[PDB]
Amino acid sequence: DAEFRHDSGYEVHHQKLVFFAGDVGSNKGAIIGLMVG
Amino acid sequence: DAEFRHDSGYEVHHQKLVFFAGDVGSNKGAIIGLMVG
Amino acid sequence: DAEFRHDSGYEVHHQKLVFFAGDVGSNKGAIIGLMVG
Amino acid sequence: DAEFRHDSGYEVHHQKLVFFAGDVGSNKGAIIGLMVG
Amino acid sequence: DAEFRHDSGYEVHHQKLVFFAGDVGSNKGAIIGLMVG
Amino acid sequence: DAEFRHDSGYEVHHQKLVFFAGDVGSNKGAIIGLMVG
Repeated sequence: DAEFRHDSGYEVHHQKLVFFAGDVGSNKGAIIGLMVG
Repeated sequence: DAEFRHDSGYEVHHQKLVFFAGDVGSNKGAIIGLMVG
Repeated sequence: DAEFRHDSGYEVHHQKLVFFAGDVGSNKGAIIGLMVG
Repeated sequence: DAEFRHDSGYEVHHQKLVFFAGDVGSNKGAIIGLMVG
Repeated sequence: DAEFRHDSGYEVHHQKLVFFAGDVGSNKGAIIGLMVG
Repeated sequence: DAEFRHDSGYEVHHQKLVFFAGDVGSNKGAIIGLMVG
């Protein structure tokens, strides 16, 4: 009687003034904050 | 009697002044904040 | 008597002044904040 | 005289017998191949 | 006279018998190949 | 006269019998190949 189990568990985030936040994987692009000429 | 289980679990986010937020996977593009000429 | 279960769980988001927010997968485009000439 | 340019470029994919393929932002779910009881 | 440029460039993929392939941002889930009871 | 440039460059991939392939940001889950009871 093979039992299995998993739990990705409890998280919590409190953020403020955050230009970017999260997970990406691949970026061939340009996550620019501000350009000027 | 093979039992299984999973739980992606409890989360919470409190954000403010956040130009971008979340998950992407792939970006071949251009996540620009501001361009000027 | 094989039991299974899943729960994608409880979330909550409170946001303000957020140019973009959410999940994308693929971007071949251009998520521009502001262009000027 | 401000020139810009971008090119997400040229790609090619040849696949076979591929249970899943592509880009995902977030998965709180269960991309299972096969369950049995 | 401010010039800019970008090029995410030229790619090629040839695959076969690939249970999963691509880019992921976040997985709170379960990308299982095969479960049995 | 401020010039800039970028080039994410030229790539090539030739694969076969590859259970998983690509880029991941976060995994709180379970990228299992095969479970048995």
